[PDB]
Amino acid sequence: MPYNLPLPGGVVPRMLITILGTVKPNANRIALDFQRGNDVAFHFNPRFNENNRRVIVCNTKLDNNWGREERQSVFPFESGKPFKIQVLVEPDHFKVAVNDAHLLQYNHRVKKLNEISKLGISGDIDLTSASYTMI
Repeated sequence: MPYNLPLPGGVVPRMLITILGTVKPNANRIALDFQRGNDVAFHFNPRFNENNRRVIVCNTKLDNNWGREERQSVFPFESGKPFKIQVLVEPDHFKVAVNDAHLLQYNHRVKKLNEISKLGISGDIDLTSASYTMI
């Protein structure tokens, strides 16, 4: 359920990425994957139903293996509703806000941000736009 947003020059501090769209009806998941070669530097994964609980799972994949998951229960998404995801890149973490409200922070595990060349956007959503700017 994939679209790739190329990031020429890679990820860099002050980069602000915005993803606008609408969650599909009866959604099961959404996923944003910042990729560095074969690795996934930052996986942002809202799960609409994990054992009857909503949860946002964040993680990193190195050497074909997922690491320690960071889980957040605050879940602002809703099936059939429009959403806005903003990811602000800082030197020490990815700062994520949904619908103009801070949601979570993910400390960098993959350190060479310049090598993170693209953001994969997938899941049960109708993607309107994916873009970025420098603040």
